[PDB]
Amino acid sequence: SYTLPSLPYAYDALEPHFDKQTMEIHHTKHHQTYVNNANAALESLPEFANLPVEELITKLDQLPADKKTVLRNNAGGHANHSLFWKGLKKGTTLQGDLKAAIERDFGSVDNFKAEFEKAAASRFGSGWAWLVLKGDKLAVVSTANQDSPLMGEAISGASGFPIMGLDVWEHAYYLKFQNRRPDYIKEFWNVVNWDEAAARFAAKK
Amino acid sequence: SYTLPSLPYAYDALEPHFDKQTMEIHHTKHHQTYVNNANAALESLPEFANLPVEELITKLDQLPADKKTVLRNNAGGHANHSLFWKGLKKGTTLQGDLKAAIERDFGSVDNFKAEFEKAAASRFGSGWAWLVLKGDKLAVVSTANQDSPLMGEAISGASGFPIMGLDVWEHAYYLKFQNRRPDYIKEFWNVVNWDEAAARFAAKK
Ligand SMILES: [Mn+2]
Ligand SMILES: [Mn+2]
Ligand SMILES: [O-]
Ligand SMILES: [O-]
Repeated sequence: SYTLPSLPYAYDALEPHFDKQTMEIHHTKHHQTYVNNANAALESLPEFANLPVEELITKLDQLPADKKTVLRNNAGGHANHSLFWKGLKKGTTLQGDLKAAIERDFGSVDNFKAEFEKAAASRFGSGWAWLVLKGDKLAVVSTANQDSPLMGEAISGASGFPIMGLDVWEHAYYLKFQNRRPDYIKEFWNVVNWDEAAARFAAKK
Repeated sequence: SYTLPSLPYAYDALEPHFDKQTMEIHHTKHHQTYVNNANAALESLPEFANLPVEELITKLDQLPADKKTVLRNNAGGHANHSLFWKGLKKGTTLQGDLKAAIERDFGSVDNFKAEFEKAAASRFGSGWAWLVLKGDKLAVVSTANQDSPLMGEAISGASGFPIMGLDVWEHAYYLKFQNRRPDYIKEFWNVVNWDEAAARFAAKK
């Protein structure tokens, strides 16, 4: 069974960018539900229940047909949110190899930001925007609902190893921003953990 | 061009079931945006622009490829929300031919409510739950994002003439209910306009 990971900071630690109320509800209610639902479907599947969630989502085709959608949605939700909490932190700065790779692949940091913002704003309905690594090149992509690029192109419509991501479901920003998703996206640049992003970039897997 | 319709009641008219704050934002911001985006896309297409939105959404395949998705999302959003405001009202009661048809097709009203609630709760991500008339039988179906059953099965995954619907995008309930979608769904029974639903049932088109 999966368990809900504890946050690596307090609930008010991303203030004044991301609000304290949302952080608590997003973690304790939304993420908790995905963990609960994934665990429930997994009770009947002992062969898969032992796996790490990031590994389980790359093997959705191996699952039984009646379990596939529920695990794609819930284990996808667990994997995405787990990555999300680790990818947030105040006071980091984009530097080094990651910064150089971004400038190499996007022209400049500003071009990268514009491309990321455009992907994040254009995802209609629920979803996520991602900065992924693929073919030794960085790229910006987006997925629907709780799909991840780790699931592969056939399922998610995208692929590659996620370096960093932004949750664009309405629950992530509604309490503070309401319909103003672009304000939320602009505010995200203040809280992206560049240290963690650099760490994932260095690791590659 | 499309005009944002004015509400048939005040913003606090659905209190204490649906909150005033949400009614105002949902109408003036969300619906306004769908109207704006649809109008921007229809500017070059006078052939399609003279049509009513409900008619336009049944002819998505006849549009140019670069215009199809934007119109599916935005004219779909305009059509769904327009139907939504008219389908809400306090103090109505389910009766007559519609009540008889519901009992005929579902067994009882209670069975219908359970099936509707189940469809509305199970729609993962953004979407709508609907009570449609498929020829002569009533049925409960759901669609993703701003898709409508008027678009047909090939596009939406559902079909039939919409009698009544419930918006299950997070913006429709987050300010009051947060993650508690089932509370919002239960609260919906107090504000469903049965008179309007009966009128649509009588008309059939
Ligand atoms: Mn989320
Ligand atoms: Mn809506
Ligand atoms: O999410
Ligand atoms: O909506």
